[PDB]
Amino acid sequence: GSHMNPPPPETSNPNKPKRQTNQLQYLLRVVLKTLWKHQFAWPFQQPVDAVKLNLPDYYKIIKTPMDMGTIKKRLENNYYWNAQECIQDFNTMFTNCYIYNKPGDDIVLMAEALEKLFLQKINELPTEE
Ligand SMILES: CC(=O)NCC(=O)NCC#CBr
Repeated sequence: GSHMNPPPPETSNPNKPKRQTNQLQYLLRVVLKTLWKHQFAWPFQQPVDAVKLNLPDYYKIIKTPMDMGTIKKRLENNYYWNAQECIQDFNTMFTNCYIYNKPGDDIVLMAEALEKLFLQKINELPTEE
């Protein structure tokens, strides 16, 4: 895409050690699946195109971009070693939304709804087996 957007986060790297754990399986089959199909998922399903949105300061402010499309691909590609790396990606995504936007903005209300659902799902994350 545009040279004015940054390259998206890595989803593949043969040098990075990888594992499938029951927790990671849960994060794909339950957590991502639940959030991905939510009414409010669409702003989070791909990286922010700051050019298309006319937000030239977006990647001045957000230095750690993350989106659910990247998380989906990481999970599908078995990119992670553990669940905490994936949880951290979700946390980063929500925090970037809250940093860039204002309390009560539509996208923040959407993020808050998804984050509540995320927290409920993580409360049920199984012990690593
Ligand atoms: C995904 C994310 O961080 N959201 C940012 C975003 O698109 N804001 C639009 C405006 C205004 Br105040």
